[PDB]
Amino acid sequence: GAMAPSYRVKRMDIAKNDEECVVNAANPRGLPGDGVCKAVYKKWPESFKNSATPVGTAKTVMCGTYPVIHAVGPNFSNYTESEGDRELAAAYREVAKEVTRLGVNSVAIPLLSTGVYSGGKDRLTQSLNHLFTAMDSTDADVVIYCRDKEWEKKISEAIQMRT
Ligand SMILES: [Cl-]
Ligand SMILES: [Cl-]
Ligand SMILES: [Cl-]
Repeated sequence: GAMAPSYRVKRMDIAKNDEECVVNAANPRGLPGDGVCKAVYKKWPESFKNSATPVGTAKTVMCGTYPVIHAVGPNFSNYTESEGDRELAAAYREVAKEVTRLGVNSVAIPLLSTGVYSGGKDRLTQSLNHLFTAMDSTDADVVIYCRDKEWEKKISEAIQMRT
């Protein structure tokens, strides 16, 4: 585990992370996709061998010795707000189990269901709070990746409020 487990946020491509493993914001079919998923496919294509997994779950596939944890958040265009909230919380709980099982000291994670699976709604707080609920009991250093300047400021504020 990390000596003093922390949360940090960086505004950059998660494919350039400086952590011991990465969480892909995957689709259930293991396809290259778009956004974070397409960047992950270009950087670690070998990790997409048998990576298909249902909504609400996470499946890890190794690229060399580097773990890629494919986590499938719900697409809010298809789920109700109630059922989607439950599956989004569940995907993050499965990421925490995988990070623990892998024994890594750090993990790079995106905010699941906040891009093309958001159903056109701002889900920063919803997704980040489910990330904290799952990851708080792990001892890995967590580094959250985002691309928008206003999102970086809001995520940073939410991390600092708890310290
Ligand atoms: Cl970048
Ligand atoms: Cl998304
Ligand atoms: Cl973003």
